Amino acid sequence: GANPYARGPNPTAASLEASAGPFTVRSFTVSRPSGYGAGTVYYPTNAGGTVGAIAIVPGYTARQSSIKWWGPRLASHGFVVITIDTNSTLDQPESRSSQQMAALRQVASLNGESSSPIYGKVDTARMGVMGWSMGGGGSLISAANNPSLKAAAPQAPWHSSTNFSSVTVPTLIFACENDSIAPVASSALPIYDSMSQNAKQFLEICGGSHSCANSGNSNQALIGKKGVAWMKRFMDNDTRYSTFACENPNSTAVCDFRTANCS
Repeated sequence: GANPYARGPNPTAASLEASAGPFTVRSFTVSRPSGYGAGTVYYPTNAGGTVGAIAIVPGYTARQSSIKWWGPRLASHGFVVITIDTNSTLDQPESRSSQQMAALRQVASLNGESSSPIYGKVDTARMGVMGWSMGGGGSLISAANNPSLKAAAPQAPWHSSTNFSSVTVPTLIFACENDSIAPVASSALPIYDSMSQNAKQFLEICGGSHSCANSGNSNQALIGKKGVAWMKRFMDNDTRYSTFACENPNSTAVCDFRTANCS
């Protein structure tokens, strides 16, 4: 019958393009980070049920600031979101993936800690991974190693290998057309093309620098719609979001769009 994981009102373009979803958001600093440098947890105060958890990792040299805007944007649509700082700003993708999974583990721990603001708010069986550049490569390694993850949505990803043919997790890749750090043609697009077994999507922002999906970007309506739609469709099995998740947004800001096995 009814999808037990469906949360919130039926979506519209307007509701997904808005700065905030329907739920009220609060946040806290993780008091004793377990396996990573630091974290901020964003959560809805008024979802009508337990929600999935998403862990988000920055790029090389970067901090939570670069990725922070996802915390409220996703949590306001019914997710617990942890943004991390890595143990070192100079950690590489494999380390970033371990730390991302350690952050998801700690959100699972906090869900069982009666003093935590997220006590009983998380469905620890439903998790997703996001991140920028080496933190995006780390997200893809997390998905490859942990195929029970329900969705991945890295941005301007990079890894030392572009072969993610093992990934069976639904994966949306955000890319930035004018990326000079991890050029689309040598990084994000090969990574996308490698993935044969999954629902997948490629969305490249016109004229975007390497930071085109970071906090402060000028395309939050489109990028936030797609990220929330992908996570709703695949972490919540919420087919109300199937068309938003799978469609070509046919948008001025989109300079490359691909998708496969999307429903």
